[PDB]
Amino acid sequence: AVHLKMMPEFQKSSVRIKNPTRVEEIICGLIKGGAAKLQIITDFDMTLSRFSYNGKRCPTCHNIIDNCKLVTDECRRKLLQLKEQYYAIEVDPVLTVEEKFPYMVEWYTKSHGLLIEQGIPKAKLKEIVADSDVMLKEGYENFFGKLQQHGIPVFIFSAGIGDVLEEVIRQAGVYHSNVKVVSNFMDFDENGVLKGFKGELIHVFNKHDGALKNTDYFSQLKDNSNIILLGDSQGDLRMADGVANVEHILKIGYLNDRVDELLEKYMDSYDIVLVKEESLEVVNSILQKTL
Ligand SMILES: [Mg+2]
Repeated sequence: AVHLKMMPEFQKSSVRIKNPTRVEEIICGLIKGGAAKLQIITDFDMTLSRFSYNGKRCPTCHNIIDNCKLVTDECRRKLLQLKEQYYAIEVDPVLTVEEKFPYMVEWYTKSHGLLIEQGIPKAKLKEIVADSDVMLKEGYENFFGKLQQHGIPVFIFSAGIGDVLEEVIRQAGVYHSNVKVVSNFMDFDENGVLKGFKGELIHVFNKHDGALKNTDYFSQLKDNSNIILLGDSQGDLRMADGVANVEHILKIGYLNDRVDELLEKYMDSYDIVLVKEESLEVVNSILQKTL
């Protein structure tokens, strides 16, 4: 029997929940099923990593390269100008999510295009990452560690850059066997220098597409019919569209930004909404009762 009232992690002021009885019933399904039926499906940028530290804005995977020493101030100016004009579309109240698709395709293509120009070697991503200002959410050793310990599938599904992501987690010591990473991976020329990106593009609004194109992975996990989903965008709610069967799914959303404009919508679509929150402790607390 689950009582949110008696879990101190749910009493923190950043936790918003439209439907506490509904959430208690989902978590109770999670606990009943135990390890055998659990899998995690998760975004990375701003979900597993922090949106801010010590008054400062934290880098996305892409930002790690934008900001590194192999990239010119004139490239950074251009990249900023793309952010300006395209982010305004991303967040445009009037356009339907579907209308923003071609815009997003353009933005990520152009900005990946500028990085291919800078000449980024694979051999160098280790150092770039080590020198960067990236940070994982408080509680990440525990999150990943209980999950590896119990062999729980973790599907990290990212519109970032996959080589960067994987380097972050490897240097954190948490890129264990149970962790599968699906992202935009770089394509290297025979000098081991970035020439383009592999596969089809994952951006913020089309994770339905990628989720259905990973059927292999999901059908292997048919028995894992209890899911915990973690994201920070509305688009991350699509990340479970490929799952074989669902008995219980819990959806946890990081509302980092645009709090007043988006609270009602986030509270409406995510089960738990974590407001300006830089830790994984609510999810860790669920893992502790479940595992
Ligand atoms: Mg994200």
